[PDB]
Amino acid sequence: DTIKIGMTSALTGPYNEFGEGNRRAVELAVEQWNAKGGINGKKIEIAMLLDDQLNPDRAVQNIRAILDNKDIVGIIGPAGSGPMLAVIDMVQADGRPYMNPIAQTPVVTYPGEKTGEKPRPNVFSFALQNDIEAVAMGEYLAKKFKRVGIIHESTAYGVTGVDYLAASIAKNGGAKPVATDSYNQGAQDMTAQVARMKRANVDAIAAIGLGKDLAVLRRTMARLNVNVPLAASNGALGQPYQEGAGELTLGTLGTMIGAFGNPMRAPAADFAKAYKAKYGTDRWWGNDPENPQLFMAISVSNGYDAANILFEGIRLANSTDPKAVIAAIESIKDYQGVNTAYTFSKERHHGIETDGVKVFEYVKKGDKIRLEPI
Ligand code: NA
Repeated sequence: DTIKIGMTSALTGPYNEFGEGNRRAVELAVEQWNAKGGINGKKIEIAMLLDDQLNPDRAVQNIRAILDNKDIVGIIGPAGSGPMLAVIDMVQADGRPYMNPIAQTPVVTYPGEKTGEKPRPNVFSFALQNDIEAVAMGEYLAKKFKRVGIIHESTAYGVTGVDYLAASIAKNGGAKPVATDSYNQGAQDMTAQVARMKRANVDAIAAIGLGKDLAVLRRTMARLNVNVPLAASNGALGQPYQEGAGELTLGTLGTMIGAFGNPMRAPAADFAKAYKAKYGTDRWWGNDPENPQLFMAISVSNGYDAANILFEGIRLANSTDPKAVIAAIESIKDYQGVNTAYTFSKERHHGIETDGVKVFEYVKKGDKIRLEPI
């Protein structure tokens, strides 16, 4: 028989770069492990694959349906702080191994608010956490800019992200942000928010949120003739950003998981080869056939690392018993993942650290705007 896993994520809708990218990631992994026998001779199947569109209510309905199935031995959870936090108690109760690929809110994994101390026992995160992200972004802004304005989405991703970022700015001796506010995902009117910035004479605007929404922010900026550097979070720089913003992406900068920047580590380099072999120069690869785009780390290979690690836990436990698998994953030290080396412990359930992140900026060559290392 088989190893059955469940998965729900934003497969359709405004934020489907995450869910569908992660879906692709997991399928490829399954194939790879499957080509060589499965996990200790047991073929892996994604028995339940569900779409929540990044909606928290749908996530719950989807996780309810997955948990109900007794044959599922593990889960790749949804993209989004909303979906994740919404389902997190149901999952912690059930107690089967649960991979958080994307959601950056620290309490998702460490309810005790101490990163690397007292995690939810069955939750393993492949996110770039907000407090971790705040370090690089905090530093860059606190040295480059005088009055920063911050805008963020209303979910925990935006909420925590800002407290982590404002603080990281203070810590690097930068001045407290001259303007702040939240929007709710989907919000079309940010003129209100971009006007507060414009009137606050910001040096720059830092945004924590997602591509579709970031694009609106930037278009609102040009509409209000507020043209200053836009410093985005990793998740903001997705495909919808550039499609919505077009050539106005020039001058947007961001912190990003750097797995696909040159020079790549071997496993990032090898993954890229397998990905193109399977999917081609697709939406996630991007429009350079020679170079996979940077955003793949947060849209695809986190899903990849999550799958491979879950499978590795099973391989090492020699069972599908949750508590066992949980323990096994904790055995895994020095795992060379695509996005980072993984070294879990009974108390450390995340992997990515600042060395996996750099600051990039949209710059142009000829008539072509490219992300490049700061
Ligand atoms: Na493409």
